[PDB]
Formats: sequence, structure tokens, C-alpha cells
Amino acid sequence: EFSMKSVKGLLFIIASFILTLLTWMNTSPQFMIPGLALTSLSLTFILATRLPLLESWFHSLEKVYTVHKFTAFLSIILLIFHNFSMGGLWGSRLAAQFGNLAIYIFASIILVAYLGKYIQYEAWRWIHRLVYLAYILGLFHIYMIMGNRLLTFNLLSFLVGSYALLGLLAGFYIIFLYQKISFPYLGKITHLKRLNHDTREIQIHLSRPFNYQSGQFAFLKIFQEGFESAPHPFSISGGHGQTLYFTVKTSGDHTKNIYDNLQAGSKVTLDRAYGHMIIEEGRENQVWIAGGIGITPFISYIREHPILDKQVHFYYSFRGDENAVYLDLLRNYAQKNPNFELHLIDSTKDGYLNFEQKEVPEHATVYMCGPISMMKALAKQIKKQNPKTELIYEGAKFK
Ligand SMILES: Cc1cc2nc3c(=O)[nH]c(=O)nc-3n(C[C@H](O)[C@H](O)[C@H](O)COP(=O)(O)OP(=O)(O)OC[C@H]3O[C@@H](n4cnc5c(N)ncnc54)[C@H](O)[C@@H]3O)c2cc1C
Ligand SMILES: NC(=O)C1=CN([C@@H]2O[C@H](COP(=O)(O)OP(=O)(O)OC[C@H]3O[C@@H](n4cnc5c(N)ncnc54)[C@H](OP(=O)(O)O)[C@@H]3O)[C@@H](O)[C@H]2O)C=CC1
Ligand code: HEM
Ligand code: HEM
Repeated sequence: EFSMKSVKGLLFIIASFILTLLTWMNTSPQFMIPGLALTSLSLTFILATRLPLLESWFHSLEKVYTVHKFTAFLSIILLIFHNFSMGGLWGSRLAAQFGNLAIYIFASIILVAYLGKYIQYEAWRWIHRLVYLAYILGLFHIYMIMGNRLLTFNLLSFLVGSYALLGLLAGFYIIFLYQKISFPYLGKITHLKRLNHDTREIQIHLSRPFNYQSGQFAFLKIFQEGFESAPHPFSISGGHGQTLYFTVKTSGDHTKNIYDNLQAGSKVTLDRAYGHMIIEEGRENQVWIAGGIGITPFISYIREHPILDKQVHFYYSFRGDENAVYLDLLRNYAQKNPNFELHLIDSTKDGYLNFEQKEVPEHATVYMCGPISMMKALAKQIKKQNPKTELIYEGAKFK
């Protein structure tokens, strides 16, 4: 659920829609609905550009891509009613046929984007990048149809041109420029350690210091023979200055390649730190809940804060003793810090993590990381006991 932490972004979108509606209604009322869809198409491209101001307005990157999907579905709904009320399956002029091609690509990509869970991510991304061709085709359709009406000195020309230019510049940056210029942190892998049968820890030495807060993540691009160079998001699992740690559990084809084939010395590139789950920014009393490899944001805090200044209760859940990581680190940290409580929950042995009879501290923030299904159940039970509790959760999926 959205809140005031994402109200700057929401007010920007409603300002974009209200201003577009007023500009069209006062100039060309017959084109309010196609005009509104072009603004939504512009905002969808902006919301996919991955800019620091984007997540500063929409709180988290998960909420950025949720709105990115909402403006995508609003666009196709308005374009379908544009096509239904203004034309047919195929157009008679070249200008109309450009809008026919664009709507076919827009509907085909949106259909594939939604029910494309089983496709490979890079194949999905390449298919997804066809909206730029449809977006360009739509811009030809608009400017061939409304010739000399959006190329004068008036409000409508400035409004249509600016949003069309912003979407054109946003689509070019993320598709052709983001992975080439927005990855300024060049580094190489120094040491690699296998924690358990399916998790590997990567130590990276960067040529320049990396600034991040515990609980934040980055995007990793590995440059090795036999490795894909696409960016994968990983939580920073420790390190300071020119040293970064990443803890990767085999989840698919790339993460199994990291476990088995990754070698020390391979070049890596980082873009910047993302994330709203800043542990240091929480209350004095904190509750940490981690599931499986969701412990990685909490390992950065433990490594970087040898003395704990907060009242932290840690609830770690793992699939038996064979799927637990950093067990000696957590035991050593609890011994050094009296104000740190460790609660190891073997799912097979102990059972389920339940907060019904458990008591949360008064005026405490709950940081939750792990499976989405397990987090939702846990978040519900905490709110019944103390509705004033502040709950912060980070997921591992954008789609
Ligand atoms: C904010 C965040 C933090 C994360 N932190 C960690 C971490 O500390 N440790 C860890 O092991 N994993 C972490 N992940 C998950 C990690 O990004 C994926 O598990 C990994 O990219 C899967 O690689 P694969 O291609 O082998 O998996 P696949 O089998 O190809 O993918 C399966 C799942 O991974 C997703 N996925 C695949 N490729 C990408 C990609 N390039 N970008 C985004 N999602 C992708 C798919 O949507 C699907 O849900 C994090 C994810 C997010 C969003
Ligand atoms: N910041 C981020 O976004 C980060 C994302 N991640 C993601 O975190 C995820 C964690 O998954 P993984 O490492 O495989 O861990 P698992 O899902 O395998 O284990 C997590 C634990 O949750 C328990 N659990 C599941 N459902 C419930 C429930 N309803 N109530 C209580 N306990 C429950 C399981 O016990 P049981 O066997 O009884 O179900 C299990 O021990 C990964 O998908 C990873 O990609 C990783 C790092 C950080
Ligand atoms: C008019 C509709 C849409 C447009 C114009 C659009 C545009 C884009 C673009 C250009 C990208 C970046 C591609 C790249 O990095 O190469 C992107 C990313 C993304 N889009 Fe869309 N999209 C649309 C619809 C959708 C829909 C329907 C979904 C449904 C899930 C979706 C989910 C995503 C996600 C999750 C990403 C993140 C990609 C990543 O993690 O690498 N988009 N979008
Ligand atoms: C400000 C935005 C827009 C304006 C002013 C506009 C204007 C028009 C006009 C006048 C027509 C009538 C076609 C004809 O001359 O016979 C038309 C048709 C159409 N437009 Fe647009 N349009 C806009 C946006 C879009 C966009 C962005 C798309 C597609 C992505 C689109 C898709 C279509 C389709 C499919 C038709 C039907 C073509 C046909 O059957 O002949 N429109 N538009």
C-alpha cells in the first residue's frame, strides 16, 4: 500500500494527467483520450529509467515498477478506445497505419510482459525493448496526423513535444546508455568463498570508494568468459570503502554459474546503491526477520558495526542446518554484543516462525527480508499485537 513516503511521485503523475487533460480540452477536445495515453506512455518510459530521483519520489524501486505497470495498462486501455472509436484493423493512409503498427506492438509486448514469467529474463528484456519501436512509430503517427498543430508556439505544442521528448530520451537512456555509462564502479573479484552447498560469497575490490548504507543493494555485471553481462540485483553483504561483499545463492542459471564457474580476478562493474531498507535510520528498538538468503542486508550491518548501539532481536529462518549461512558470525556477534538477541529457527526442526505469542518491543521498527509469502503472514500478526509498529520490507522481484 502506498503512503506519504511515495506522495511526491504520485502527485507528479496526477499533475501530469490533469495538466494534459486541461491542455487538450481547451484546444482539441476530440483528442483528450489519445492525448492522455501519450502522456502515460511518456511516464512509463520515465518510470523505467532507474534514476535516483525516481526512487526518492516513489520510496522504493518496487513501487517505481508498480506504477510503471499501472501507466502501461492505462495507456493500452486508452489507445484501444482510441482505435475503436477512430479507426479499424488497418489504416488507409500511411499516418494511420503507423498507429496501427504501434498498437499491435504495444498490445503484443504488454501481453508478453505480463504472462512472461517462464521466459528467460534476457529474452524477456529483448522482447520488452520493442516498445521503443512502437513508441517511435506512435510519434510518427501523431506528428503526421496533427501536422503544423504541434509545431507552433502554443501550449499544446510545448506540452506534447516535451513529454514526447522526455519519453524518447528516457527510452534511449535505459535501453542503449544505462548499462554503458551508468556503471562507473569498475572492480575485480579478489576472494571467493563457498559458505554452504549452494551459496557463494564474492569479495570485490573497487578502484574508487563505494558509498552505501546497510540494507541497500546494487546491480552487478560480471565480465567473464561464459558469463552473461546483464545486471543482477544483489544486496551488499558487507565491506567498506574499496571493498564490497556479495553473497549469492544459486537460484537459476546465472547464480549457479557464479557458484561453480566464477573465478577470482574477473572484472565487475557496479552502478550505485539502491534501497529504502536503511537499518541505521530506524528506531532504537529493532526487530530483524530474515529468511534464507534474505539475511544478506543484515550481514552488512553486523560486519560494519562491531559494537551494536541498538536493541535488536534477530529471527533467522533456514531450511535445515545445510541451508544456513554465517552461523559462526551471528553467534560471535551475539556474544560480543549483549544487546543483540539471536533466534535461529530450523524450519524442519523448530517449525514455523509465528509471532502470535511472541512479544514485539514498544516503539520498534521491524525489518523483514525473505520470501514474500512468509513476510506477508508475519507482517499481519505483528500489526494485530502492536498497530503502532513500523514495518519495512524489501522484496526480490520486480515483475
Ligand atoms: C533488491 C534485490 C536484492 C537481491 N539480493 C539478493 C541477494 O543478496 N542474494 C541473492 O542470491 N539474490 C538476491 N536477489 C535475487 C537475484 O537478483 C536473482 O535471484 C538472480 O538475478 C537470479 O539469477 P538467475 O538468472 O540465475 O535466475 P533465473 O532463474 O534466471 O531467474 C529466476 C528469478 O530471478 C529473477 N531474475 C532473473 N534475472 C534477473 C535480473 N537480471 N534482474 C532481476 N531479476 C532477475 C526472475 O524475475 C525470477 O523471479 C535480489 C533481488 C532483488 C530484486
Ligand atoms: N533484500 C532483498 O530483496 C533480498 C532478496 N533475497 C531473496 O530472499 C529470498 C529468500 O528465499 P530463500 O533464500 O530460498 O529461503 P527459503 O524460502 O528457502 O527459506 C525461508 C524460510 O521461510 C520459511 N517460511 C516459508 N513460508 C513461511 C510462512 N508462511 N510462515 C513462516 N515461515 C515460513 C521456510 O520454512 P518452511 O520450510 O517451513 O516453509 C524457510 O525456512 C530469495 O528468493 C532471495 O532471492 C535475498 C537477499 C536479500
Ligand atoms: C507501454 C507499456 C510499457 C513500456 C513503454 C515499457 C517500457 C520499459 C522499458 C523501456 C524498460 C527497460 C528495458 C531495458 O532495460 O532494456 C522496462 C522495464 C521493465 N518493465 Fe516495462 N514497459 C511497458 C509495460 C510493462 C508491463 C506491462 C510490465 C508488466 C510486468 C512491465 C514491467 C517491467 C519491469 C519489471 C521492468 C524492469 C526490467 C528489469 O528489471 O531489467 N512493463 N519497461
Ligand atoms: C496526441 C495523440 C494522438 C492523436 C492526436 C491521434 C490522432 C488520430 C487520428 C486523427 C486518427 C484517425 C485516423 C485517420 O486519419 O483515419 C487516429 C487513429 C488511430 N490512432 Fe491515433 N492519435 C494519437 C495517439 C495515438 C497513439 C499514441 C497511437 C498508437 C500507439 C494511436 C493509434 C491510433 C490507431 C490505431 C488509430 C486507428 C488507425 C486507423 O484505423 O486508421 N494514436 N489517431
